Amino acid sequence: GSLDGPYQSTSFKPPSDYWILLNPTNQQVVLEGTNKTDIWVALLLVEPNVTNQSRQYTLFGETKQITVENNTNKWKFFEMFRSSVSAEFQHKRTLTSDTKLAGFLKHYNSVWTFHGETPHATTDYSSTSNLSEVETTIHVEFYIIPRSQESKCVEYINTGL
Ligand SMILES: CC(=O)N[C@H]1[C@H](O[C@H]2[C@@H](O)[C@@H](CO)O[C@@H](O[C@H]3[C@H](O)[C@@H](O)[C@H](O)O[C@@H]3CO)[C@@H]2O)O[C@H](CO)[C@@H](O)[C@@H]1O[C@@H]1O[C@H](CO)[C@H](O)[C@H](O)[C@H]1O[C@@H]1O[C@@H](C)[C@@H](O)[C@@H](O)[C@@H]1O
Repeated sequence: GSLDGPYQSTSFKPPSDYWILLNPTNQQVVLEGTNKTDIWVALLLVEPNVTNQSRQYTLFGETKQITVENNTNKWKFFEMFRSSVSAEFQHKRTLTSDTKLAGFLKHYNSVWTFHGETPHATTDYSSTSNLSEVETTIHVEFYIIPRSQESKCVEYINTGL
């Protein structure tokens, strides 16, 4: 079949009903997304077998010190989240993965991401009253997949390109 992409790293407002399939190599911050009203979401990537490692990540213009741990042989995407500009970032969800792929979707009233552990990763959401204004800074090569082909995106997440 066909897959729309790759697109190079960039900043833009993805249309609703299209998955962004993220394809990092060694980037530390993979994606930043915000509408500046009730959604701030960032995905951090941590390699296998890391214990208590203090690292630096810049999120939405704010350079942060975050200590990370990954005691598995798989990679981990950490989903960092907050609902207002002056709040602390909290670790909201995790995706444990041997494919190194993650996703981002705007649909209906929510932003969707993947969580869990491959090859059985699943989707979950954060709701918003201002979906249309969510802009994503994507730090990696990426692909676009229509929501009508979400099952293909799930396959990629779980077993790879
Ligand atoms: C059950 C389902 O369809 N889940 C999919 C989810 O659907 C959202 C939409 O239906 C949306 C309306 O367009 O409503 C969302 O629910 C709202 C509530 O109505 C609202 O009150 C509350 O405040 O906010 C929630 C969240 O917005 C539905 O959740 O869309 C997801 C994003 O595309 C999609 O991932 C999810 O798909 C299901 O995922 C689970 C595992 O997470 C399983 O794989 C299911 O098999 C899968 O559903 C299947 O694919 C979807 C795309 C659709 O074709 C289904 O018919 C199909 O069974």
